[PDB]
Amino acid sequence: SAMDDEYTKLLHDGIQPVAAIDSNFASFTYTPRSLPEDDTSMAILSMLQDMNFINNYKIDCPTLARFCLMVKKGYRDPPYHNWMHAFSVSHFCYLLYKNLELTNYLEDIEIFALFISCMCHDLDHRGTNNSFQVASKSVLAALYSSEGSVMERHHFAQAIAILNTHGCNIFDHFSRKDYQRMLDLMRDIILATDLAHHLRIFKDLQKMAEVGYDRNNKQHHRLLLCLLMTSCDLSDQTKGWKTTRKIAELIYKEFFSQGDLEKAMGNRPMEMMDREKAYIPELQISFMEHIAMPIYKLLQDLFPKAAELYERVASNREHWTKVSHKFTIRGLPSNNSLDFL
Ligand SMILES: Cc1cc([C@@H]2CN(C(=O)c3ccc(F)c(I)c3)CC(F)(F)C2)n2ncnc2n1
Ligand SMILES: [Mg+2]
Ligand SMILES: [Zn+2]
Repeated sequence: SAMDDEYTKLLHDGIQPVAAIDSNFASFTYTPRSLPEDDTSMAILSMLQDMNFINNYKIDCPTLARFCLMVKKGYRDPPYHNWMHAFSVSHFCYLLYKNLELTNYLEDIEIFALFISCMCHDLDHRGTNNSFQVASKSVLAALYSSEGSVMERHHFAQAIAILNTHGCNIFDHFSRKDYQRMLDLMRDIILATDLAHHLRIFKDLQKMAEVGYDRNNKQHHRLLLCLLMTSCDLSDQTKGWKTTRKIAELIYKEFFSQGDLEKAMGNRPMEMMDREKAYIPELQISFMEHIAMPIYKLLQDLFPKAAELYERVASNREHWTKVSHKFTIRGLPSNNSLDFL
């Protein structure tokens, strides 16, 4: 009944103009996690409208309203992999569209697929990684472990199950070829969110950047969609220091909860998931240096207007070194007690 009332307003009230969400809503400086969660579904509609996807693809408004609410309802509430993560990832896709001239690189249907994939790309996440699915013999590993990217295959399958819910197929008027194309793009883009996939294709991304993007090269389109998806997925790191500090807290809370479950199963967790061994500053610097910084450098190499994103990530990485000393206990604890020994 709650979704029904939310649906009724979303459909009949009208789509708010994107500028009424916030004055800097289309800026790389805007933090979409500042928007109250109760306003995010309308914000999704506003972005789809402002990108002209509703008109261009003649999307049925009742179907779109139901679809957006169903996607939102398809996320659980772990500390990090929740609807506010998917919303902020989608918002960054919108920022790329508004700031980087994607229509000079990608087909319209590819840009639309990227945005919809962003909304769906972590559907039904349980706060555990792919290794945990296999180690815990979960149902998801039973379905997908032979293929790899267990969680990402589940996210895609959940997106399809939403489309296959009566009243929710935003694409059901597409031609057969266009429908097939959209679902194939969603498959490739969602599976691209597995960081292991990113690391496998990284040298191909570098080679594409070095030689120059070729808009007539079908493999270049595919590689660019992967890089853009990853850039949206990691985009919290392109914001201010306070955003990245909070996101670190949410990440480690989720990771350490997984590690607690592994220890209760008799398995030694990954160091980054073991609250007794993980040293957060060192781990964030390693993640920033080896994963996040190279991604935004590739993006800057392909889009010179993305330079500010890379500089922000590098700045945040240097901030971690500046605060590292605070993880050492100087003097006595604030309670004046050594009881923790
Ligand atoms: C925006 C953002 C997203 C993520 C993670 C990265 N991921 C990892 O597997 C991972 C790999 C190597 C590492 F050294 C660490 I630490 C984590 C996957 C994910 F957990 F889904 C989200 N982190 N992690 C730290 N700061 C982040 N900021
Ligand atoms: Mg994911
Ligand atoms: Zn994600």
